[PDB]
Amino acid sequence: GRRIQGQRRGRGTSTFRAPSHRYKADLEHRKVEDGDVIAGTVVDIEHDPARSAPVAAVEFEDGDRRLILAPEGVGVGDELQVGVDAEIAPGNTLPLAEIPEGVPVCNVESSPGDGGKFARASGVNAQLLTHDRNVAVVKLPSGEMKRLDPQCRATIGVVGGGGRTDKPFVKAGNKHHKMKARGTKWPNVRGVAMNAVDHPFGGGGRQHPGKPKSISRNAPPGRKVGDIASKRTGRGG
RNA sequence: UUCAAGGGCGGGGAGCCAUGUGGACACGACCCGAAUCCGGACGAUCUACGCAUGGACAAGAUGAAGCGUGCCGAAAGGCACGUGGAAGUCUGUUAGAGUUGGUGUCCUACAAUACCCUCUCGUGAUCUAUGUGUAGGGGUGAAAGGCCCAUCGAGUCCGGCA
RNA sequence: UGAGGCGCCCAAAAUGAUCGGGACUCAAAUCCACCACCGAGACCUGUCCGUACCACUCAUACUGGUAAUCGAGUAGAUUGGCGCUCUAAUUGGAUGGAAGUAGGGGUGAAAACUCCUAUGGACCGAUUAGUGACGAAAAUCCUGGCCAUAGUAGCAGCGAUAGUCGGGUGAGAACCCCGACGGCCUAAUGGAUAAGGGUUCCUCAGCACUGCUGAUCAGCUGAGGGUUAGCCGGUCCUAAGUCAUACCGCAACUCGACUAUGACGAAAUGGGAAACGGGUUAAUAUUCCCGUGCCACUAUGCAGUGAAAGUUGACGCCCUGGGGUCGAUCACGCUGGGCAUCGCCCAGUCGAACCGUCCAACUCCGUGGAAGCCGUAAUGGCAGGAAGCGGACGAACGGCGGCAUAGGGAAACGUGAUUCAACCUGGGGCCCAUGAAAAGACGAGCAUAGUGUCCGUACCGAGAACCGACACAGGUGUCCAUGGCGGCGAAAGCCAAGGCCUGUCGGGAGCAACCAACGUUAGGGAAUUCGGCAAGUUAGUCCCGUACCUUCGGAAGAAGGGAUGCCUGCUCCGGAACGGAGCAGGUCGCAGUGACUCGGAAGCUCGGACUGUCUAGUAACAACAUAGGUGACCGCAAAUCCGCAAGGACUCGUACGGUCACUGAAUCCUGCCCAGUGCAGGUAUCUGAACACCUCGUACAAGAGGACGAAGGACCUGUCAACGGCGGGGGUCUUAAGGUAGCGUAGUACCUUGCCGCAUCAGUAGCGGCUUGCAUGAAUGGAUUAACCAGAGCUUCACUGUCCCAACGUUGGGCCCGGUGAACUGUACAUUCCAGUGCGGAGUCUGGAGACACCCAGGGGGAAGCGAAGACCCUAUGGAGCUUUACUGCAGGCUGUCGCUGAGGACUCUCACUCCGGGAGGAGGACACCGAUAGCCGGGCAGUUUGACUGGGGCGGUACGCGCUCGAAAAGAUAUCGAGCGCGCCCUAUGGCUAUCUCAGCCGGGGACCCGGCGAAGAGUGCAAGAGCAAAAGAUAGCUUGACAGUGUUCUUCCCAACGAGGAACGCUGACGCGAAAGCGUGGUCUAGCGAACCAAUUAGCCUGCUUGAUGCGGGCAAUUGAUGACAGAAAAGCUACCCUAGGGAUAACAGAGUCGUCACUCGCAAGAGCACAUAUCGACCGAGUGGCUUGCUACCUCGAUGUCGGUUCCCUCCAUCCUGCCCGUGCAGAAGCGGGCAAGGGUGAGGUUGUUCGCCUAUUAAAGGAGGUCGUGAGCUGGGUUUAGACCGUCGUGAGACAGGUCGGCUGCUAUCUACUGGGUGUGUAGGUGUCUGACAAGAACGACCGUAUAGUACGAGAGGAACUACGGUUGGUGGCCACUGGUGUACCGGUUGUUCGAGAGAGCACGUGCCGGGUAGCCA
RNA sequence: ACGCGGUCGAUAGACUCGGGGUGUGCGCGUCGAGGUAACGAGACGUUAAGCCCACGAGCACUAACAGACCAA
Ligand SMILES: CSC[S@](=O)C[C@H](CO)NC(=O)/C=C/c1c(C)[nH]c(=O)[nH]c1=O
Ligand SMILES: *C(=O)[C@H](Cc1ccccc1)NC(=O)CCCCCN
Ligand SMILES: [Cl-]
Ligand SMILES: [Cl-]
Ligand SMILES: [Cl-]
Ligand SMILES: [Cl-]
Ligand SMILES: [K+]
Ligand SMILES: [Mg+2]
Ligand SMILES: [Mg+2]
Ligand SMILES: [Mg+2]
Ligand SMILES: [Mg+2]
Ligand SMILES: [Mg+2]
Ligand SMILES: [Mg+2]
Ligand SMILES: [Mg+2]
Ligand SMILES: [Mg+2]
Ligand SMILES: [Mg+2]
Ligand SMILES: [Mg+2]
Ligand SMILES: [Mg+2]
Ligand SMILES: [Mg+2]
Ligand SMILES: [Mg+2]
Ligand SMILES: [Mg+2]
Ligand SMILES: [Mg+2]
Ligand SMILES: [Mg+2]
Ligand SMILES: [Mg+2]
Ligand SMILES: [Mg+2]
Ligand SMILES: [Mg+2]
Ligand SMILES: [Mg+2]
Ligand SMILES: [Mg+2]
Ligand SMILES: [Mg+2]
Ligand SMILES: [Mg+2]
Ligand SMILES: [Mg+2]
Ligand SMILES: [Mg+2]
Ligand SMILES: [Mg+2]
Ligand SMILES: [Mg+2]
Ligand SMILES: [Mg+2]
Ligand SMILES: [Mg+2]
Ligand SMILES: [Mg+2]
Ligand SMILES: [Mg+2]
Ligand SMILES: [Mg+2]
Ligand SMILES: [Mg+2]
Ligand SMILES: [Mg+2]
Ligand SMILES: [Mg+2]
Ligand SMILES: [Mg+2]
Ligand SMILES: [Mg+2]
Ligand SMILES: [Mg+2]
Ligand SMILES: [Mg+2]
Ligand SMILES: [Mg+2]
Ligand SMILES: [Mg+2]
Ligand SMILES: [Mg+2]
Ligand SMILES: [Mg+2]
Ligand SMILES: [Mg+2]
Ligand SMILES: [Mg+2]
Ligand SMILES: [Mg+2]
Ligand SMILES: [Mg+2]
Ligand SMILES: [Mg+2]
Ligand SMILES: [Mg+2]
Ligand SMILES: [Mg+2]
Ligand SMILES: [Mg+2]
Ligand SMILES: [Mg+2]
Ligand SMILES: [Mg+2]
Ligand SMILES: [Mg+2]
Ligand SMILES: [Mg+2]
Ligand SMILES: [Mg+2]
Ligand SMILES: [Mg+2]
Ligand SMILES: [Mg+2]
Ligand SMILES: [Mg+2]
Ligand SMILES: [Mg+2]
Ligand SMILES: [Mg+2]
Ligand SMILES: [Mg+2]
Ligand SMILES: [Mg+2]
Ligand SMILES: [Mg+2]
Ligand SMILES: [Mg+2]
Ligand SMILES: [Mg+2]
Ligand SMILES: [Mg+2]
Ligand SMILES: [Mg+2]
Ligand SMILES: [Mg+2]
Ligand code: NA
Ligand code: NA
Ligand code: NA
Ligand code: NA
Ligand code: NA
Ligand code: NA
Ligand code: NA
Ligand code: NA
Ligand code: NA
Ligand code: NA
Ligand code: NA
Ligand code: NA
Ligand code: NA
Ligand code: NA
Ligand code: NA
Ligand code: NA
Ligand code: NA
Ligand code: NA
Ligand code: NA
Ligand code: NA
Ligand code: NA
Ligand code: NA
Ligand code: NA
Ligand code: NA
Ligand code: NA
Ligand code: NA
Repeated sequence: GRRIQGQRRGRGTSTFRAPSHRYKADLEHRKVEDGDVIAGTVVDIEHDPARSAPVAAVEFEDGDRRLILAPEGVGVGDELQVGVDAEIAPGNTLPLAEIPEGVPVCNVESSPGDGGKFARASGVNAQLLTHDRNVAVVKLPSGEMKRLDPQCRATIGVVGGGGRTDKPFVKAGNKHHKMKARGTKWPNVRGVAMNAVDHPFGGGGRQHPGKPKSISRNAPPGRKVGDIASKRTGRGG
């Protein structure tokens, strides 16, 4: 047959690419020689086309002007600080070690200095639970308990824009406009509505999948469709 | 070969070469005849989808939130009138897009998809120009096996190839 | 009373009867005899030829002879010869005329040779030996040429119907030019342009080409000429993105991703330093000229030290205020024009860039001091300081002044106003959407001077300059959206400016038939049809009023009712409008949204929630999408995906993420099942590869085995919003469960038109209820649902030419004429018709009939008409796309091992290596990555296979290898999906031999046993069937292993007649068994019980392996065992409705043909009943037939195609008669019937469900008969069904996909050559004329039928009831004609009136070929 | 193709009658709700008016002229 849609994706053609050229900034923690002295002033609050969430423009003492992954509650004028000795208030960034356990955090680094990887979407947050001289245990929004180097920097507070998911799109048109701001092919045609040549679920006098939908982890691309390595399906039990 | 016996093959000198010709086998193999398969190339001037930069949508209808005033109320708020002007909202041959019926006209056509009447959409998932990207078991596809220059259940060109 | 001969009855078929025809009757029939004739290529006979043979001969050269016993022939074998090219030898011809060609003479059986005449004007042969791109009627053959077609189709159809009269030029004028008159185009048919074209632009000269006719014209032909820029574009900048170099990959590159650098990337339409006005040319123009202005750079000079921070460039969608120019309009004045019953109507009234100046809005400052005020269209503002007041900053393509005793105008060369595009400047709202960048400019003065190069510039920009082969009705972007009336309007209609008469052939006929578009049709009003398809109705605006249902939004313009003009005078809102809303009075018409513009309405049911998407070119839908619901994977060095690699998408992203799937808004819900399959987790034990390790083996090695054991599997568990499942039986079984809520004859229900009800005269429809559901059912989602819909079905009102039933009219064709001028098609012949025959579907054969030739128009019956090597079906050891637990492999994922790889069955470390960090350093770490390999998964991908037979193929079956009886025709051989039935073993004895013996069955004496008798064979002999066997081939007993090794002969397998394995018969050699011995034993009494090569294992001996010896391990001679049952041996599944090719009528579907079991009808016999009575009537059994309508069979005809069902329309026919006429019987009183006979003249109708044929149903009726014509009729129509591609449901399948199951949607080509007929002409024949006739023959249905009255309340009859002959009146159907009457038309005509234009008036044009409305003559019509 | 007439003529046209179709012309006069006036839809009269006719009659005014040909 023909390569299935999931395979066209990888080639990275226009249709599957994100409108990068239309994006604003790659949100990452600033680099500080040391000392922490680094502080700056919120100059404005903008909309981030890549995350459908607000972002804060900040002017730093040493002249640097960069957009920042804004937590909820940051306003123009506020003074943010980044470093080991940063005060402990929302919007400030400092290593997990210097952060008091029990405090909600966002934009957490996977490894010290990577600029933040975890908890960055609308209204989410990580939860610093345990400290140590060797391991900082954080609970990520997925519920998992992650062990991190206490040297990993983070931002205090939860990400701005919480509750975005609460309102339904209501109409195809709204999805449309959102989708146009992401690296995604939309709308979605069901495999079972295709021809046998286009998808392992395609074909038939009526619409139904050919075999069972749970596919092995070892299935090859072109065949790995449906419920991938499902440990279970349905809702019962 | 065989204890033995019995069988198999061969044996009392005709071949070799040349020329014509009959026939066999491989090769295009008397000649034409078809749907393939494979290789390397050429195409997104059509069209599909995405991107960049521009452009387009008479007029009318309905009257969401919000806000105002007045009345009622302890309050909560409620009621009336106005204001406001929302909507993949309505009417609409505005422009523009689409293509339901007539199974009309045409059917050596005006035309290798046309004409007329009728009909759908017409502020949006809208229409459109130009630029630009994706290439052949690959694209592209709101999925019809649709579309990729009158060519698609695997484009076109030449070659493999007689 | 028996028999015979001939005939008669029995006896019905579709265009015109038949014996070939005529026709025949003491025969021209039939039978018995007879006589004479005709009649083949046979037979006889003369001559000749060929072939074979004989004699003679070198000869196959002659000559002679023989053939009663020689003379046909497709495929094929054999043999002699003719012609062509060029070579060679030998030898000839030709300018006193070669070859070739045309016509003609002679020879040869013939291929072919030769001559003569003419033409031609330079080459040409013969013999012999060679040579070969050597011979054509054919291939839907190739190329070229040519005829018919035919002076035919087209040059008409499009909402753009366009011309006419004069004149000019010219050889020539319908279409070239001038004038007038008349028209066409208004977002275009006007003006400016992008792309694209490329000289098409202008001038002159032309007409051979092109131009749908002509041409003096031209986008044509030829020759000249034409495009002028500091301030318009390009150029410069950067966008999506592209390239180049470097780096790295790759076997390699012209290949490839990333990262650097550089460059490229916008001419209408991104950003951007600067130009305006006038004039000028045949053709350019913000470019030239005149005038005026401006920008940038540089130089000089004065000023200035400022100078880079900032601003700008620079930005989305929706609503809106303010400023404001042009335009348009209004008022008044001036200038010019038009009109002439008034006094109106039209045009103009001008004047730039630029320089200077003014400034609303926004923002801000001071003052002020609001506790309720300020303000808006709206939101809003304020003690954090409202209003007011004063001030800073600050806009237009705008005002104002200059520019300008510039320019322009014949002149005047105005002033105000409203509404205000452009342009300027604000306020508000929206986002799960956030709406470029860079160059540049500003910031940052002024004088003077110099410089400002390079490229583009013509023209078209489209119903003739672009793309579409064309001067193509198609396609093709931007700006002018402000010209007038109109009105909501960028709408219609009408009209300016501007353009055009080139959507480029004309002339003629009241102009017929027929066709395209269209108008109007009385009465009826969907009766039409699959269906209201098509058409029609309704319509604008205001007032009143508005149901069920509902997601409260909607439904809704529901429905329904009323109003609507003009004129006079007014009121209200507002600053006002040349804006809007009303009032009073007057008044005209059939009609006041008067044209135009402009909804028909209501209800029930099905589907999908909605807007949206789709099969460019037969499917717009219920299909796709969607929000919403749900499950799955993943913590980012991720999940998923692309790449060979280097690398990459997702990702400027981070679980409120994004990937992979299912369902498909809302509402109420979503039961049971984990056995199979899938996925996932676990796992004592079992299984599980390679490396390393251990054992054996080998001086090593191959090799065999062990130990250990990863993923995986077994096993266990979880999981169904995972594939999917939810039955039979009883008051459990398969296989886990055993169908819950709902829904239900469904778009799912076979039976089926289910039953009941609604509705209708009548309802296979529709809706409601019931419902056992062939075969409903829960995210394979169930139910239900407001709103929405070019989605499917149904009902009502309204409407109407859909119909009854057609008519008249309008326009363009058609017809005739001038000009232009194709194509399809053509084996030949052809004036046919009826029958027959023939490969069974004939213009051509056979017999008859008819037929004088040619031509014009027509509608298409036939040429199984033209078009297309059938797309259905089968066949081919064809193709492709698709599927899967088909075969075989290949990617990819998981896992063990080795290398990178290091230190001290679990562990630490650091140094490689990887990742994070700018670095320091941090994390990880001998793992991971990468290279190599092993095991598991692995339709993600590739190549293939998936057999044959067959009353087509499939399904079923195996007649696919074997044995027997019969078929099989008394030798042998012999077919079918022929009839009966068997074999794929079993046996150590059930083999072999010898001895002894005789069996079944019956009888008699003491079903065991014993005795006697009869007893040729019926017993027994392993197993089919047939055969054999009695001192045995059987039984009993004993002994034995011949069921032995080796090797043959022969038969069979395979008749004849080649072919292997296998089998058998009969020998020999050797060794044995038993017997006294002869002898028997080559397995079972005979015919079934079987298997190649390659490879392996096995048996005994021997041969052999590369210079040589030893060892190991190989190679071989002979043979046994292991299987190919498709059995003379491949290793092997399906779908295609997306399909494709080669073919086949070798083979199916419709139709034809044959048959006639079936079907229809009849006859013979007549049991029987019919109160008695076979035969008034009904009529079994059985028997004999006829038809060719049904159904089946067959496979003859057609697969280089004979278009399907039904319907429709139009024609002919049959009779087995439904009605009508004439009759017979009756269980015939009458009336009404029942049955039968003759009879085909005429009639046999309208409707409701259904695509139906058929059939059911209703009301009428004299009756509402059946059948044939290719199941008549698609070069006639329709297209509802069947039967393509889309989609759904149920069932089946793992799946692709399947299902005379259902369902929605789904195309109808062609110009008539011949023939046929309907009508019209021209000629010839009879043989100059006028007029009038005749009548061989031909056609008719020209008439069919019914009702009523008198007869008559009569005959008959108890009565009830109730005729007839005859005479009358009328109706219906059909037929022919006609228009006084009624009616239709009547784009003749006359009137009314709306909009607009001509100034009003008068009088007119347009509004589609009448604007609309009202009336309507003639004619034509019903 | 057919039929009729052709000056010894009524065949076609013009004109005038007759017979028909519409429905009362232009202009002028009077009235007219009103309005200072300007103006004024419309009513009545003149007016069975005006306009029109594919038919008939009268009527030689116009045109059926001129003339060609075939023919035993
Ligand atoms: C020869 S072309 C005419 S078609 O063959 C006509 C005939 C009957 O007249 N129709 C059929 O044979 C139809 C058969 C069908 C079959 C076998 N199966 C189906 O599913 N549908 C059918 O129509
Ligand atoms: C069945 O009768 C087939 C159906 C079909 C076949 C192919 C494509 C679509 C439908 N019909 C035919 O075979 C008709 C054949 C016409 C032959 C005419 N000469
Ligand atoms: Cl989303
Ligand atoms: Cl010869
Ligand atoms: Cl330009
Ligand atoms: Cl405002
Ligand atoms: K056929
Ligand atoms: Mg980033
Ligand atoms: Mg919304
Ligand atoms: Mg996208
Ligand atoms: Mg979908
Ligand atoms: Mg599909
Ligand atoms: Mg597949
Ligand atoms: Mg479904
Ligand atoms: Mg499904
Ligand atoms: Mg393009
Ligand atoms: Mg309002
Ligand atoms: Mg809309
Ligand atoms: Mg609309
Ligand atoms: Mg399909
Ligand atoms: Mg012969
Ligand atoms: Mg010689
Ligand atoms: Mg031949
Ligand atoms: Mg013809
Ligand atoms: Mg048109
Ligand atoms: Mg016209
Ligand atoms: Mg010219
Ligand atoms: Mg000229
Ligand atoms: Mg550039
Ligand atoms: Mg530009
Ligand atoms: Mg010009
Ligand atoms: Mg120009
Ligand atoms: Mg043209
Ligand atoms: Mg009518
Ligand atoms: Mg009907
Ligand atoms: Mg009917
Ligand atoms: Mg219709
Ligand atoms: Mg007022
Ligand atoms: Mg239904
Ligand atoms: Mg829909
Ligand atoms: Mg289509
Ligand atoms: Mg549609
Ligand atoms: Mg369509
Ligand atoms: Mg759907
Ligand atoms: Mg979803
Ligand atoms: Mg029902
Ligand atoms: Mg369920
Ligand atoms: Mg064929
Ligand atoms: Mg097929
Ligand atoms: Mg294949
Ligand atoms: Mg890195
Ligand atoms: Mg495959
Ligand atoms: Mg192959
Ligand atoms: Mg077969
Ligand atoms: Mg025999
Ligand atoms: Mg024997
Ligand atoms: Mg083998
Ligand atoms: Mg063995
Ligand atoms: Mg065989
Ligand atoms: Mg055999
Ligand atoms: Mg084919
Ligand atoms: Mg046949
Ligand atoms: Mg035919
Ligand atoms: Mg009879
Ligand atoms: Mg008859
Ligand atoms: Mg038929
Ligand atoms: Mg018929
Ligand atoms: Mg026909
Ligand atoms: Mg047809
Ligand atoms: Mg035709
Ligand atoms: Mg159909
Ligand atoms: Mg249908
Ligand atoms: Mg079928
Ligand atoms: Mg259908
Ligand atoms: Mg003669
Ligand atoms: Mg008109
Ligand atoms: Na499927
Ligand atoms: Na192939
Ligand atoms: Na393109
Ligand atoms: Na409101
Ligand atoms: Na259309
Ligand atoms: Na391809
Ligand atoms: Na080739
Ligand atoms: Na022969
Ligand atoms: Na012309
Ligand atoms: Na819409
Ligand atoms: Na299960
Ligand atoms: Na399971
Ligand atoms: Na089910
Ligand atoms: Na729609
Ligand atoms: Na009509
Ligand atoms: Na015909
Ligand atoms: Na295919
Ligand atoms: Na096979
Ligand atoms: Na043998
Ligand atoms: Na018969
Ligand atoms: Na044929
Ligand atoms: Na038919
Ligand atoms: Na009759
Ligand atoms: Na037929
Ligand atoms: Na038909
Ligand atoms: Na047709």
